[PDB]
Amino acid sequence: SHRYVETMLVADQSMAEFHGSGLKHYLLTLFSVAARLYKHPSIRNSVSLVVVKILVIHDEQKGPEVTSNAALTLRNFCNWQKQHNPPSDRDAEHYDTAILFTRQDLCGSQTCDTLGMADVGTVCDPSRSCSVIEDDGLQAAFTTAHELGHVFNMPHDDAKQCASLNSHMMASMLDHSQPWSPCSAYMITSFLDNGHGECLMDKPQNPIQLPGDLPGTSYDANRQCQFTFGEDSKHCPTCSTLWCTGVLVCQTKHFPWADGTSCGEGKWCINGKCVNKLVP
Ligand SMILES: [Mg+2]
Ligand SMILES: [Mg+2]
Ligand code: NA
Ligand code: NA
Ligand code: NI
Ligand code: NI
Ligand code: NI
Ligand code: NI
Ligand code: NI
Ligand code: NI
Ligand code: NI
Ligand code: NI
Ligand code: NI
Ligand SMILES: [Zn+2]
Repeated sequence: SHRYVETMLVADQSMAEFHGSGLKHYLLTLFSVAARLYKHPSIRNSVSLVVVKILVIHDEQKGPEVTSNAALTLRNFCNWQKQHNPPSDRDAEHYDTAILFTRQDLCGSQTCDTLGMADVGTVCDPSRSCSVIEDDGLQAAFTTAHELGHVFNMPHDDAKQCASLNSHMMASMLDHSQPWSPCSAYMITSFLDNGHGECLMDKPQNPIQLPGDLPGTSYDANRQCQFTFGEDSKHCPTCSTLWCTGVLVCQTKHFPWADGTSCGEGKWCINGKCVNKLVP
């Protein structure tokens, strides 16, 4: 049976300032990558992520308090989002989950290595079905999908309950041939089969159309570098690691160039490798 995750995306003031008129397309681009991941057969389930609503916070007073404390930021967002959800899933703009995006560096008690936060197994509880994501560039799509995995009751793959079953999406800190681990396939199947994904059964009405082009088609290497290292950053000056400018000084978060990023005439990056656009 087909599951549909009806989603509201929310961008805080920091994102509105940074992205300007490009914001909505950026969020939708991020989300399109996540949706493709949930369509991978390795998840052993049918799950379509769809957007039913986007809110942009131009005035900080109209949003939740966003802070460097990720758990508090999550709690704040989760309370705030409740007023924006119609009670009935018959309403076209009713959503099963809500994601907040911010430029703010999120932190745990430990460090600020944290890039997102969510609660486990909450997807059909309107009061708790929430994720918060630090936008450090297009790699935020992978953070988005990781946190939604938690929302679907998937643990980290290094956990003890994954030992017999199990690199992958739920790794404690990516294999595009098999993005989801056996444990993740198991844990989401169980969650759904135990009846807890019941809000996900209904089709969306007039969903907000996701971009079908690869993310690198919209955003070149220089743009990718800007998203991660600020607007003064550019591509350093292939495909496997995106190096950006910061004596010539260059830096990297160690992620591949986005899929569809041009790496020459007639060629683009697919899975960290420069290849001909016209496949043989
Ligand atoms: Mg509203
Ligand atoms: Mg890929
Ligand atoms: Na952080
Ligand atoms: Na950081
Ligand atoms: Ni704006
Ligand atoms: Ni667009
Ligand atoms: Ni404040
Ligand atoms: Ni594996
Ligand atoms: Ni629904
Ligand atoms: Ni500027
Ligand atoms: Ni500048
Ligand atoms: Ni270049
Ligand atoms: Ni490093
Ligand atoms: Zn995690």
